[PDB]
Amino acid sequence: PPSEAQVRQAAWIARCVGRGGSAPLHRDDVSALAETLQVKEFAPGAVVFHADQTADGVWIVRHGLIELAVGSRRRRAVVNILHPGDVDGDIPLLLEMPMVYTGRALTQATCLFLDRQAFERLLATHPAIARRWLSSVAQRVSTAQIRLMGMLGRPLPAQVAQLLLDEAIDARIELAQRTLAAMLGAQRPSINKILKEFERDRLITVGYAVIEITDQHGLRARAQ
Ligand SMILES: [Cl-]
Repeated sequence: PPSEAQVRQAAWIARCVGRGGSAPLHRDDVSALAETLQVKEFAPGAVVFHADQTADGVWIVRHGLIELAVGSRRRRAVVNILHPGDVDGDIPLLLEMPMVYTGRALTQATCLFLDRQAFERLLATHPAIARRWLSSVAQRVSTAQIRLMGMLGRPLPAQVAQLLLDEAIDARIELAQRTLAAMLGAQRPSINKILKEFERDRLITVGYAVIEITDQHGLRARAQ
């Protein structure tokens, strides 16, 4: 199974994925680039890109969900989920680093692919796209850095509160408790105890696979 450190590392690297306002390409530009971007379709379970391999280029999700995970297929830990509009591959390429997690289609999915040659050509010939990419990279890694900074030295319950608030999409968190624990350098039983307490105080609801935030203001106060 992947070590806690491998899971922690992959999960925080996966928090630098481009999304919404932070995405490196404007939607208008993704459209204009149709003859450069390759359309790639994935059945559920199919690999988009492998861990420990150099990025073949930049991936953009057009529809479906891509799971990001570490560990062998059997002992898999999911560290993040890419939604439509999300972009990955570009920061590792800029760091000259291999991917540290595997992306697998969760649902049927379609991804646009910008190969590394096309990427280099694009930045070299379209200064406006390059300039936006620069602000995007800065925004994405700085946002991750700010989340980490804010949790240092804080008691574990406050860290879990903050992590939940930051992870939430439409007030829902669908990550495993083992992964949440690894992100905080903690053990699953510790996270579970804190989640039970938050549940008793009516801050969250913990279903089978999902945590829902039921009182955001109350949870913010626990984050300190
Ligand atoms: Cl996998």
